[PDB]
Amino acid sequence: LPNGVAIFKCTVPNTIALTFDDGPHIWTENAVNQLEAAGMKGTFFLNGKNFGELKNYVPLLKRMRANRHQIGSHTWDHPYLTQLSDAAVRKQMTDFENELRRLIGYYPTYMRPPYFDYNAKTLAVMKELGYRVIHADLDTNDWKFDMPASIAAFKAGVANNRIVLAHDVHETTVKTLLPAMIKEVQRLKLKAVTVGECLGEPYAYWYRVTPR
Ligand SMILES: [Zn+2]
Repeated sequence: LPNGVAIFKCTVPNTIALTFDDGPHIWTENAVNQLEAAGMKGTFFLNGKNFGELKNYVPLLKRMRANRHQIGSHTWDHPYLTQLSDAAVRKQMTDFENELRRLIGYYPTYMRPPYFDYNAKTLAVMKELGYRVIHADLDTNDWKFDMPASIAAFKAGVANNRIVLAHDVHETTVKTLLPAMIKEVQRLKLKAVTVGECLGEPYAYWYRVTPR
């Protein structure tokens, strides 16, 4: 896998990656329990401070890492990265790294730009930092709070699009959309794995430990 190149699709056959942005927050524990009860893994792109704060979810963050879900970076506090200087972009990343390594010991090598906002200057910062940049190809539009519409968009797009974007900070996403997504995955007999696994990259490459 290349660094600093937007990645849109899974490549490993039979695979699906349910991914979740903007957490952790008060519903994430619920979401993780749902995935584990069904034998599935999730990929969670977290912020340092947004809805919740990393330091308030240490046990959850530890189990996410130890149980082989995938933690990715969603920057420290969710700005439009194209509206920042290259130095502040880098600090949006390393600030997140430094807080995760202090609480659970690891920091990620995968990220998703907030609002999918990035240009050639954002990507070179990501390439210098060694990050895989994960977009998506199935947008559930779950932030509109239209659950019938979201569940239907998932069902219509799941055959060809396997990097599924949701936001686990919204109660409706966790209590309504996610059960519908898990059930449809079970019907289609797909393997709900992490984004790295769905790209052919195993656990040893999702994190770094030694500080920069
Ligand atoms: Zn976001």
